[PDB]
Amino acid sequence: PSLEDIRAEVGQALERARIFQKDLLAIYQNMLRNYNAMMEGLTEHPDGTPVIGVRPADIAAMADRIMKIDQERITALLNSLKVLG
Amino acid sequence: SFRDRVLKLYLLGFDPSEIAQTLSLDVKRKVTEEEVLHVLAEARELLSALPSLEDIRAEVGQALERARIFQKDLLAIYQNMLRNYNAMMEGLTEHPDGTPVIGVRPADIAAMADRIMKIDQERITALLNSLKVL
Amino acid sequence: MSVSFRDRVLKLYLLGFDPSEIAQTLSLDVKRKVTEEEVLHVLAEARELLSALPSLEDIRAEVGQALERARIFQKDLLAIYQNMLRNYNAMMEGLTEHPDGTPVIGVRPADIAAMADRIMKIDQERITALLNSLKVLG
Amino acid sequence: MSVSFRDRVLKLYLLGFDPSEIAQTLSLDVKRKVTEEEVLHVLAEARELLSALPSLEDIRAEVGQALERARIFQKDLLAIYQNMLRNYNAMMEGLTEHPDGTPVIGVRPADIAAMADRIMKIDQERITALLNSLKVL
Amino acid sequence: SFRDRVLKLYLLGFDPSEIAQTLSLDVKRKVTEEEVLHVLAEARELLSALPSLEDIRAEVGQALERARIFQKDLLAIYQNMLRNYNAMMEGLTEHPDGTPVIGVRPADIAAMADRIMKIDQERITALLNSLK
Amino acid sequence: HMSVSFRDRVLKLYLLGFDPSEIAQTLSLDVKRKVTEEEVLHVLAEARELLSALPSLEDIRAEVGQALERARIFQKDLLAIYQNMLRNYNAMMEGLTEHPDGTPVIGVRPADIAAMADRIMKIDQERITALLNSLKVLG
Amino acid sequence: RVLKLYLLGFDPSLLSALPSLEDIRAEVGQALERARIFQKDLLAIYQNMLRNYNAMMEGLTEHPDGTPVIGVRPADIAAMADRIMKIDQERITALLNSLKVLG
Amino acid sequence: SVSFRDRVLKLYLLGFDPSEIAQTLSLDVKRKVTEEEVLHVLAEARELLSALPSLEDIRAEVGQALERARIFQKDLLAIYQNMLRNYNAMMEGLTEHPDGTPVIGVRPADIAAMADRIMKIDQERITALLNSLKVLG
Amino acid sequence: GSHMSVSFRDRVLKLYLLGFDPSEIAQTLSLDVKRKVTEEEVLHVLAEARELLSALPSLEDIRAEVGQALERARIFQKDLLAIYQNMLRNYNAMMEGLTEHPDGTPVIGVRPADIAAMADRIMKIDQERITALLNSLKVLG
Repeated sequence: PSLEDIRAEVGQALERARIFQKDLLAIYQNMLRNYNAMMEGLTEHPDGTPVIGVRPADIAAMADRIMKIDQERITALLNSLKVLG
Repeated sequence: SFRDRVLKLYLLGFDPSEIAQTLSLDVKRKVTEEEVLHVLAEARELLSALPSLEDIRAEVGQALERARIFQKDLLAIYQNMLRNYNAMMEGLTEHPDGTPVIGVRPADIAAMADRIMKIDQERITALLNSLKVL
Repeated sequence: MSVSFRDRVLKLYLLGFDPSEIAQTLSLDVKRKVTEEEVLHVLAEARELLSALPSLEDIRAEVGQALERARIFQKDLLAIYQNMLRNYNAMMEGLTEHPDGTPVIGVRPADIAAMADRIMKIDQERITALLNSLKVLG
Repeated sequence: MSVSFRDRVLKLYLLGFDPSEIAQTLSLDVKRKVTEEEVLHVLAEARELLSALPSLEDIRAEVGQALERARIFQKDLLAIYQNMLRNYNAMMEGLTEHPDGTPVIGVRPADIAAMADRIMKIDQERITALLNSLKVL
Repeated sequence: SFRDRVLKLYLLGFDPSEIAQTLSLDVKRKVTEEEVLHVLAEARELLSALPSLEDIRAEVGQALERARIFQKDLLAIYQNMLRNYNAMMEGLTEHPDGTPVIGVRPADIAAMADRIMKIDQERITALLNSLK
Repeated sequence: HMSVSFRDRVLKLYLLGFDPSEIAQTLSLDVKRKVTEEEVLHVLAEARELLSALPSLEDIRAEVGQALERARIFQKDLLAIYQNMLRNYNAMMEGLTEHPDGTPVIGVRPADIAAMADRIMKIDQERITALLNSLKVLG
Repeated sequence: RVLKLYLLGFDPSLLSALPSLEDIRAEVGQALERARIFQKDLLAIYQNMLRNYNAMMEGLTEHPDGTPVIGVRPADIAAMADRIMKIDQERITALLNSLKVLG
Repeated sequence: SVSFRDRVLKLYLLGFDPSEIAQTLSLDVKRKVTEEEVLHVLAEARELLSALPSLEDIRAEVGQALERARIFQKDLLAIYQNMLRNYNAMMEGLTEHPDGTPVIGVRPADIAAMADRIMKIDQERITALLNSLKVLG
Repeated sequence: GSHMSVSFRDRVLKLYLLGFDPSEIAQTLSLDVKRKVTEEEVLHVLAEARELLSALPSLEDIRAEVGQALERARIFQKDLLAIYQNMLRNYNAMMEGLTEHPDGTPVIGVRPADIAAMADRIMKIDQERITALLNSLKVLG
């Protein structure tokens, strides 16, 4: 394996992590949707589906998982730059 | 768009043969395994490039803005946790607007406060690090 | 178009909406039909602005706002800590109800210590953040 | 445009209300109509003030206050610790009720040790903070 | 004493206006915000002084005597736990003195031993620093 | 490979915590003769000496390669499972107890999905990268 | 009676002075001895844990002496072993450190 | 003689005191084993245990540890495959495999945890092999 | 071979280290030695014991400690290995439907994660051995 093989693996990993991040971002909006519905007393959404219970801590934990993906991306990009100097 | 879709399926576990047949049925034309391998190899070259520090800063900036959006959500949730706590204290099972008072523990409020404060901390750390690379 | 328009393209990109979804959602707020290509170009302009080196003066402003936000929470937690002690002492003297008619809620010594710790950490974090602002000069 | 007014603008901004919500929430309180632009200006001036370089002397004052606050908590925890022992000792010799009629509440040994450790950690953290304010010179 | 009570209420979470109102009613005169802020400012000035290392040895010292007292409590509890474990091992639900057998896990006993040992370790370390 | 399999079987059972006498009595079946406690102790002493040998660089390269092969496999297994978790999450979100193929909808929490995503990202970014960097360094 | 009550958090209504190296050496010695005493207690408990695990393996709810078989998990036994081995390790570290700094 | 001494050492290291050891071995083979015989055996054991390892001894330990971990890895790999098998059956409705054995449900997190444990054995193996060159011989 | 003077010393020290007051130690041991032992004697005994325990180890003592610790760990490791095998046996029995082993004993459920955890405890004992052996060759030779 060359240095270009390992940089490609990292680049591909970071691109895959962006896919996961996007899935989690969609889940986070579902979590808010359910929370805000539970707040204003609905037991059922407009679409007929049930208002699922969501704890504030779960929402903050999801936000953190999403923010950590950015951080890990930033750290990986910095570390590949560090091999020069 | 075709180059992006090939990459995406490769990254979700599809091998180049499977990508060739799957994408042959999305568009009209028959694409080959070798054409998929060529498209992936070109994306590998792009993805293997050394990043620029300017691009890294743009990622920090975007990440920090994303964190601010979440932080604003959590700040609203925090107010609603206090509303429910201050109601739960007064013995109410029900708010003035009729919605139920949800149970909230002291630890949960402290934990949410900590989550919001950590977002400020991470923002300051990331900003200082962008300067520290000088 | 506007300052608010570019802000909303960024927000929706950062919430995970793909370009075409951002386009349609913004077409409703203005006269024209916003396209994918107009969205990608506003996003790329936003990335350009976000690549700027920070100002340490601006960083100190973020520290100040963060520490002030922490003082607000700290004041909330301090009141909650007193409520926790009120519950604990009512529990100690055998009461199911407070003098104001409200229910006594069960509180463990570990919960009270944890809350005290959370409050003390906020001071610690303030001191650390203030010191880090001076440390970066040297 | 008072200090009580300006502090309230900053507080609501830090609690997650946007400038227009802040404008309206201040408008309906006083016989007055406050704008967004005015709220934005107050916040901008608060950022300028908050961008000041800190003072190590002020930081020592924060360390002093933090240690005093920690003493207050340590005193509360010491009292709780004595209650825990009282209940453990009563629970040890069979009782469900103290001399004065108050109930014997269940205390585990691990809880007593954990509380002792919390109290001792406040002593230790006192010293570490005192050493750091000198060591930063 | 008035400066201490102002500081104390501030540190318990009262804002300067709440301190002013509540203390006005206690001392029977208009105590104003300006006065409370001024009294807090003075209390900060005293607290902003550099610590002496002769004082830091007094704090390093009194920590260790308090820790000794806790250690002695924990040691007595540790004996109670073993007494309970050895009874519960050999079938009993009641001790020689009529007091009940209370359940104890092996892990609980080990954790308590570890707490007691940690106090000795912390004492040694802090005695070495009390010379340093 | 009759003496080598006997040697390996003795070591394996020693490494799984069997008494030398239990090893002797067990392996007497495999080799159709009365193996003694003294023999297995001698076999273990000889195995100890062999295991004190240093690995060659080629030994290590092969070990790294076998480990890289395992990591790729695990990464693909978890990707399929992750997608099945999303399928279940989405079905659940729209009120279905049953999938289009007649199989039941199993409950899945947002945290479970995030955790699985992290498992996969750690394989990509830590496990595989470290093994690749070891291959490079070894030549 | 006087100082003990102050340090336990009651209000009224030298200990700042340095110890000798001799005293610190004595403190180290006593700590290590106390640890040996605890170690011996845990070793006996470890044996009773295995006896219970072994009876639990053979379906017994009662040992030969009539006493009840108490449920023990493999993780609990491993953890207890770990506690006992840690006391040894902490002894070795403290002994080395005493030669470094208290000779 | 050799089995006898090993058993004295074992019981000592298990927290049995010399008097108790002497008594328990006096019954194991019927003769009055003294405390002073036990203490002589244990003093001789301490001497042997005091001996430093050679570098060769350490390499052998590294080698045996690698092999032990490999044996565990293969057990874990077999358990992983089985957990997969049961995930994919529980997925498509089933409560019984083709061979009659029951389907036992498995959580995704548990499958991922097992993968991670197997890969952890791998990084420990590679680290130990590399440290065999960089640290030993 | 009598050793009752040292037994008295050890027991005074032991009870002190378990948190008994000198006066209680005196009252308690008066039974053992059939003699009226005073607080003051117990205090002198503790003071003498403090002096003795303040003696430094030799390097030879530390070598011996290391060696005993590693042997003790070998013993626990062997217990854990036997427990590991039972766990596997039970897991495999459960996998193929059995409620009872060939020896008549009941199949008791086990989680894969707990088998993994036990293997790791056993593997850690090896690495801790290697670490301690290396350290002894470094600093005690």
